[PDB]
Amino acid sequence: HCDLPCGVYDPAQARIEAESVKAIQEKMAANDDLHFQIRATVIKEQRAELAKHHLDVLWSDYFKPPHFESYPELHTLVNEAVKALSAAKASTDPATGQKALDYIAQIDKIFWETKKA
Amino acid sequence: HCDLPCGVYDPAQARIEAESVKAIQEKMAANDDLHFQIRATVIKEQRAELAKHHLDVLWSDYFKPPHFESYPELHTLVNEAVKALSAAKASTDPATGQKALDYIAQIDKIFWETKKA
Amino acid sequence: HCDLPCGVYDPAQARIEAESVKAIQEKMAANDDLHFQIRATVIKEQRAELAKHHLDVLWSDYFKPPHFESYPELHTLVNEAVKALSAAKASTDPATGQKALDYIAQIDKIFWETKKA
Amino acid sequence: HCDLPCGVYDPAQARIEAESVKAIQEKMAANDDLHFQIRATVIKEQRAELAKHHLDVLWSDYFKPPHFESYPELHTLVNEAVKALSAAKASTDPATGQKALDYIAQIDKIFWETKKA
Amino acid sequence: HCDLPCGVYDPAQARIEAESVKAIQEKMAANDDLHFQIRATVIKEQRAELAKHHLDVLWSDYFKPPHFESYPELHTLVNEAVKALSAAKASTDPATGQKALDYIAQIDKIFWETKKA
Amino acid sequence: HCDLPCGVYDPAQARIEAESVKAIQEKMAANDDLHFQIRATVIKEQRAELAKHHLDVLWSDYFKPPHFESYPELHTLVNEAVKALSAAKASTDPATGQKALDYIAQIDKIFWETKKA
Ligand code: NI
Ligand code: NI
Ligand code: NI
Ligand code: NI
Ligand code: NI
Ligand code: NI
Repeated sequence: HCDLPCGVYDPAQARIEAESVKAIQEKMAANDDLHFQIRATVIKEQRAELAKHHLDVLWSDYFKPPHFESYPELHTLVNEAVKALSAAKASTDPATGQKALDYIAQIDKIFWETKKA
Repeated sequence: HCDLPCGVYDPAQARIEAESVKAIQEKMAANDDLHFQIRATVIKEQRAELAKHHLDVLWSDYFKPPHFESYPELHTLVNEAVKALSAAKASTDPATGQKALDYIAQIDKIFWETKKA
Repeated sequence: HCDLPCGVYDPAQARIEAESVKAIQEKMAANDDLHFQIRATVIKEQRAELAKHHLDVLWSDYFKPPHFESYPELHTLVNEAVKALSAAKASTDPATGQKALDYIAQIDKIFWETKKA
Repeated sequence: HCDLPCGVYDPAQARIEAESVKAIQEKMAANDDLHFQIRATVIKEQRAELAKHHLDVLWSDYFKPPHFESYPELHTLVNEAVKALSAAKASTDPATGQKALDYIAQIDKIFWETKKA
Repeated sequence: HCDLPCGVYDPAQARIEAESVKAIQEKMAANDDLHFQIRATVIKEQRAELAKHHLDVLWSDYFKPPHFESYPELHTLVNEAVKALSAAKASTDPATGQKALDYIAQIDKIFWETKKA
Repeated sequence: HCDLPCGVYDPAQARIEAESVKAIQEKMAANDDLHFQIRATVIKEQRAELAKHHLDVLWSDYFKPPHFESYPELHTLVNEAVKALSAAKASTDPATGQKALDYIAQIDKIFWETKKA
C-alpha cells in the first residue's frame, strides 16, 4: 500500500478510520459544548480524509483491470465510498458515518475474494 | 479541491507535479553521481505521490455520477493515469513521466468540457 | 520547486490555493451554520498555509540574487503577500483573500518576466 | 486514536505497517538493483515511522494508569517495540521486521485483554 | 531525533510547542469571538500534537534501557506528560497548558542529567 | 509561530534541525555503507526541509515591517540561510551544514535584539 509495491494491503486501514468518524459523530450528539464541537469537527475531518486516502490507495494501487472486469460495480462502489466519507465530513449525523462503513464493508469483502487468486 | 467543498479545481495541480517528475527523470540521465541519484529518487517519489493525490481528488470530489455516465472511459482513464504515475516512481526513464503527462492531458480535456457543459 | 532542483516552478500553485481561500470566504458569507463555519475556517486555514508555502518556495528556491538585484521591491512584495495570506486566515472578509491574490498577481508578473529573460 | 477522544483503537494499524516493513525487507533480498534499493529504503523508513506513531498512540492515549499497573511490563514492551521498528529502519534483514511484529503481537494480546476486562 | 540516528536531541522542541499551547489558551480568555475561538482551538490542537510527538521521540529514541532502570518513574513521567498535553487539547484553561509544561520541565532535568552522565 | 498568532517564536527550532543536518553529514563521512548513505541522505533532506520551514516562518510571521526597516539585511540573510540549507541537502560536506548554522546564528542575534528593543 506504499507503492513500492510492498504487496501488503488491508481495507482495515480505511475501516478503522471510518469507524472513528462515526464514533465522533455519536459523541457530538451527546455533548453540545462549543469547544468540544469544534474539536470533534476538526478531528472528524482529519480521520475522514485518512479513510479516503486508504480507499484511494486500494483503488489506484491494488485493484487492477481483471478486478474491475470481474466486479463491474467496483469503480462505482469505491467512488460512492469516498463520496460517502466526504458527506460524513459535512455532517454530525452518525448515519452518514455508517453509510461510509456500509460501502467499505463491501470493498473489504471484494478485496479478500480477489486475494484468493 | 479541499472537500469543503470550495468549488475550485484545476488538473494543473496534477500536471505541474507530473512535469517535475519527468524533469527529474531527465536530470537523472545526465548525472550518475550516487548521492544525486538518491536525492532524485527520493524527490521524484514525493512529487509523483502529490500528482496521484491531485488526480484522486478530481476523481473522488470533482467528477460526479453524471460525468462517469457521459464519459464511460473516465474511471479507467484516471485509474490508468495514477498507475502511470506509480510506474514513473519506479523508473528513471523520462518516457514513463511523459506517459503520465499524456493521461493527465486526456483528463484535463474532459475536465474543461464538463466545466463548460 | 522540490529543491532537487527540478527546474519546474509556477506561481499557479500559490494562486490556486489563494483562490480557494477567497472562494471559501465567499461561501462563509452565505451560510452562518455553526458547523459549516467551523469546517470552512479549518479548511481555509489549510489552504492559506499551502499558499504561503508555495510563495516561500518561489522566494527561497526560484528567485536568485540577480532577480532581487533587478527587482528591489521583490523581497518586500513576497513578504507582504505571505502576510496577506496570514490576514486571510484570520478573516472571513473576501477582501482579504483578494488582497493576497493581488500580491500574487504582482509576483506572477515578475516571475514570468524572469522566465522569458 | 485521534485524541478527541473517539474511543476507537486497534493495534492492527501498527501491525499492518510493520508487515509492510518486513515485506519490503524480504523484497530487498530478491532485487539488488540500485534504484530499487533506494526506493525500498525510502519507503521502509516511512512505513516504519507510521508503525512507531501508531504504537506511540496506543501507549499515550489508549492505555490508562490502571492498565500499566495491571501489566507492569507494558511500558517496556511498547518501548522495545518502537525501538525494534527503529532497528528495522536501519536494516534489510527481515528478522528485524519480524522482531517488531513479535512485540506488536504481544501488545495486541494485552490490548484485547483490556478491552474485555 | 530523526532516527538515523543523528545524536541530536533537546527537550526544547517539546517545550516550545507546549509554550505555544499555553500561550494560545491565554489568548482564548481575552477574546470570545467565535472565529478566533475556532482558529485558536484548531491551532492549539496542532501544536499540542507536535509537543506530544517530540516527547514520544525522546521516550522511544533518546532514552535507553539503562535510563529507565536508573529512573524508575521515567516511563510514568513521560506518559503523564503526553496525557497532560491531551488534556490541554481539550481545555481552554491555561492551567492545563502549565501542567504539561511542569511535566516537561521534569523530563528536561532528567534529560540533561543523562547527557552529563 | 503557528500563525494564530500565538506570540511564541524561537530561532532554536531552526537551529536544532540545522544541527541535525551537520551531524548527519559528519556521520556520512564515517560510514560508506550504501544503505546507511541512502538513509542519511533521506533523513538529512527531511531535517533540512524542516529547518527551511522554521526560517521561513520567522521571516513571514515574526519579523514585521519595522523590523525589516531596522534590519533590511534580514531579507538577504534569511534568503541566504535557506539557500544554504538547500545546498546542504545536496552535499555530504559538513562545511555546508556549518554555513547554514552560521547564517542562523546571525539571524538569531537580530531576533533577540528585536525581542529586547
Ligand atoms: Ni505498500
Ligand atoms: Ni477545495
Ligand atoms: Ni522542484
Ligand atoms: Ni481517536
Ligand atoms: Ni535525529
Ligand atoms: Ni505560533
